[PDB]
Amino acid sequence: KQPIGPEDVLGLQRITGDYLCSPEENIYKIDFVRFKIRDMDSGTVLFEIKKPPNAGRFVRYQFTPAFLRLRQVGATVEFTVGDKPVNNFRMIERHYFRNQLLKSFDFHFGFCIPSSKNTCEHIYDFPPLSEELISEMIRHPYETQSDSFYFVDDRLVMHNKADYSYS
Repeated sequence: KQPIGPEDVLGLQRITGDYLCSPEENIYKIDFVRFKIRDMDSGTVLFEIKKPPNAGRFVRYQFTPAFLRLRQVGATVEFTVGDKPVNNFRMIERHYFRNQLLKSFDFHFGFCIPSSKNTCEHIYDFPPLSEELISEMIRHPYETQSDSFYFVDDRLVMHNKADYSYS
């Protein structure tokens, strides 16, 4: 599998047909152990989970119709890192509905402490979706999908996938 940089995903217009890297390429031993999202306009915790072939790289989310009308959500993530220093840790997450790009989020993690648990907060500013897109997304669960690409020093080290229901 050929090497991937940010420029190779920042212009994608469809969900990838397969994972762009193998689990072994995560040489920094980055392991996400907690994920929580809060609606910034209500303080409501929309979702939270703590860690217990896709090898845990695919996740299915069950959200509500109201999620599609949110303005901003804050995601709190906790992850451990191995002994190798991690510099320029970045995540590019792209969402699509039936192969139509909805929004791409580009986040740079703060300084990552080696050999320990780290915490980061990402602010997601949601795109204002058209009424027809919202109706269709509610009507067709799991046809909304995302690719989350993780890079360390401009090299792809992790690739996760997900699909969503707003029913």
